[PDB]
Amino acid sequence: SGFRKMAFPSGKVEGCMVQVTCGTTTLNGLWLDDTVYCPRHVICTAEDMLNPNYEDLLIRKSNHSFLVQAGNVQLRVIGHSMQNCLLRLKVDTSNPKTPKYKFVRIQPGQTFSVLACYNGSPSGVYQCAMRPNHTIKGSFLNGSCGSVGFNIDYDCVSFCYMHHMELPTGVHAGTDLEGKFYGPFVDRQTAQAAGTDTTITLNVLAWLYAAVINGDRWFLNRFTTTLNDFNLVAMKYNYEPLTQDHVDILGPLSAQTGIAVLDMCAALKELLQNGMNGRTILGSTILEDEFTPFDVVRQCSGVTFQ
Amino acid sequence: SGFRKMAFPSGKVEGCMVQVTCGTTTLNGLWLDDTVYCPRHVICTAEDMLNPNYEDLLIRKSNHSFLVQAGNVQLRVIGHSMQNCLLRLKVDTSNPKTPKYKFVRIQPGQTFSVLACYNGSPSGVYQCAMRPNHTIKGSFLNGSCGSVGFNIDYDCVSFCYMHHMELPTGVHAGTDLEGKFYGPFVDRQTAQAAGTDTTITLNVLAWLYAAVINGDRWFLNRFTTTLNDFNLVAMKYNYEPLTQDHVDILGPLSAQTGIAVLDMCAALKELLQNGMNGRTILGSTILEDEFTPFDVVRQCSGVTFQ
Ligand SMILES: *[C@@H](CC(=O)OCC)[C@H](C[C@@H]1CCNC1=O)NC(=O)[C@H](Cc1ccccc1)NC(=O)[C@H](CC(=O)OC(C)(C)C)NC(=O)OCc1ccccc1
Ligand SMILES: *[C@@H](CC(=O)OCC)[C@H](C[C@@H]1CCNC1=O)NC(=O)[C@H](Cc1ccccc1)NC(=O)[C@H](CC(=O)OC(C)(C)C)NC(=O)OCc1ccccc1
Repeated sequence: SGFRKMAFPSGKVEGCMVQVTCGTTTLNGLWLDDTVYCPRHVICTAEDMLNPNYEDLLIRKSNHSFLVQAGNVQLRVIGHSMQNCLLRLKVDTSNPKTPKYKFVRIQPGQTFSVLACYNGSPSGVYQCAMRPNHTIKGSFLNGSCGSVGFNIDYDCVSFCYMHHMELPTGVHAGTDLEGKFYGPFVDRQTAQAAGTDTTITLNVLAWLYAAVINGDRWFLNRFTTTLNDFNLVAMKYNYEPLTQDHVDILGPLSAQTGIAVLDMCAALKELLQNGMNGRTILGSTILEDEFTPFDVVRQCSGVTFQ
Repeated sequence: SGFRKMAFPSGKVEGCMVQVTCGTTTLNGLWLDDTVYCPRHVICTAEDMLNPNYEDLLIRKSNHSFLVQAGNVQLRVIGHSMQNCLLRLKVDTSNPKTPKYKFVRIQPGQTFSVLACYNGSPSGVYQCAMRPNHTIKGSFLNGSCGSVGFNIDYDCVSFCYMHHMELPTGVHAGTDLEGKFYGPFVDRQTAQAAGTDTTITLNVLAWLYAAVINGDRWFLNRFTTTLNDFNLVAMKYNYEPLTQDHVDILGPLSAQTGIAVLDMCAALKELLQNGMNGRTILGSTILEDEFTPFDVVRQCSGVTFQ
């Protein structure tokens, strides 16, 4: 037993990280087959980060403007294109370590692992959720751009995030691997602020199931709720409204614990209203919202500690 | 910025995981050079887990009693020895993916990354602290034995933990890579309980420095304390006593933030006494004790957000 924020093993992603340099700007890139992906802001001039015109900046570059390094090996750039907010650099060598991979756009509430990288060298790995306001609560310093987020299914890597910026609340913004931003953000240093966030109701509920699977029932109650009555309380506490789809997603967890979803919702409504009374749930004093139902099924025993 | 429980990138360790089978018992092993390490309890008979005599069980085995699998490749066992609570199986092939590595015994309070594995296939990675009571708060199911804990320095892997058991509180026990248990535990299913735990004072303090580096000062106060007066409060709240060595270790963090350690101790004494008043510190409502000063320096900016 136990319950931890668990990241995917990062080795298949480590073998894909390189360093990309244009002038005196260096950041991370992702090398799959004969292509290296990286934030287009690598081509920004030091005094024009406010209003860069990337089409105009990019046409002024050649293939040899870009320096790509994999460990100690220089990879020769032989073609380049811009795709939304990324660059695609074609190189002379196909990555021998390219895993099976897909590019996916993840959805708010879903989680992924981040491989924080600096100068093309991986330094750490942690799990993040895509927030409802399309930011992540990551941990990134200068040099971290081009670090990627991913999930692994069987032996296929689903890349879903490349890192681009930090906003003033200390939260993080970036794109999928087609270069489209998550959220309304743009890759320029003009003032921008994350919209107000919301708590991910489906995940809080999934995590309550985890706590039960793992043997704790203290927070349950004799009550039930309608979906609509629940959502009135949810709006009050800045929780996302719960939908029938969310209820259907909780099906398997519900089945495993013998707890109907709306009974679990009633339990959660009581927690919101009354607090936790100095008690913890899976070691936590707050209601945790960064584990999906998928994450709970992946980590917990298939057998409830009854 | 941001602050996350961050694990080391796990790729160098992934390339070392294998499956080891004796009869109908399968668990994980670690393959370095021409040796595979695994818990000796892989040789336990199904009806004798209470009182196994391992010397007696082991002499009844041959090299071909053990089946070692790396991915789809059978590795032939050609020698075996017991070392404390582990087995060392000599195999026909040296691991081509063996990284630079060391075996280290870590000390209570220190942290490491765990690569949870099942049937020789890595499934997840998370950070753990060695608790003062010599257990870890991990996340492990049946099949997880032989999963390892490690740190990485430059490109050297310091292996420090192999997993062996779960105790009744849902916490975890195991050995270093010489096979000596952390704590008073033994590898038999006879009743055993973790000693009462203590909060890791040095880490709580390191994490308060992190919160300051990252720009928050709300919890500071105008006061100072003596080491001895601090420890009277620490005993009250079940915190480890703070030592001059711990104060000297906080030197660099202290220097970076301009906060004397004993002023930070006074701040912490006020937090223990008064609570947090509904406020959070680096997103947390509890005083977190699983980040070392090393972990904070590794993750935070070298420049304080003043
Ligand atoms: C990665 C790029 C890199 O490798 O290092 C850059 C030298 C870096 C990652 C962040 C740095 C700290 N932690 C991170 O997650 N990205 C950037 O620095 C990114 C570069 C950029 C983006 C677009 C065009 C050109 C260059 N810039 C930002 O993240 C800035 C950071 C910042 O705080 O800048 C100000 C000093 C506030 C201007 N973020 C940003 O511009 O947010 C929009 C904004 C601007 C002004 C006021 C409010 C909000
Ligand atoms: C890994 C071995 C494996 O790959 O699966 C085993 C089939 C496994 C890891 C734990 C399982 C659940 N989560 C884990 O972290 N290890 C064990 O199962 C280990 C096997 C063992 C150890 C020593 C000799 C022979 C076999 N056994 C334990 O961890 C047991 C678990 C348990 O709860 O057993 C009882 C049902 C309580 C007997 N732990 C244990 O024996 O703790 C001591 C104890 C015994 C009796 C009362 C209180 C405490």
